[PDB]
Amino acid sequence: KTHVQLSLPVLQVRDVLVRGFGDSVEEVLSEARQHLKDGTCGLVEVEKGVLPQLEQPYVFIKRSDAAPHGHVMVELVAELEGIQYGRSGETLGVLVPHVGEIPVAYRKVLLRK
Repeated sequence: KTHVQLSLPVLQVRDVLVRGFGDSVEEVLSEARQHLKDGTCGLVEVEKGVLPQLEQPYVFIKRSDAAPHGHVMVELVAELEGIQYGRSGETLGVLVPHVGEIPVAYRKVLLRK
């Protein structure tokens, strides 16, 4: 399938134990896609002071369209020193590994895979 319905656990930035997916734009996108497939991916909602508490490169989910079955359609865009790799809509949040942190919510998304 080109798209996969996922429910992403929304984590508070100060709870997150593993604050990024790796060390290159290509690695963080690879790792983000593997974690999304394995159900081991969390979402941090971006507000003032969140991103400086996380590790670059960042992986964003961005709205790719204006929402089947409650699931907002999204795609991945990475960012490193102010340059983005990809072009998409509004940021739903930043992706991080999930290693058992208690979420505050779930975000239903349709991921272009």
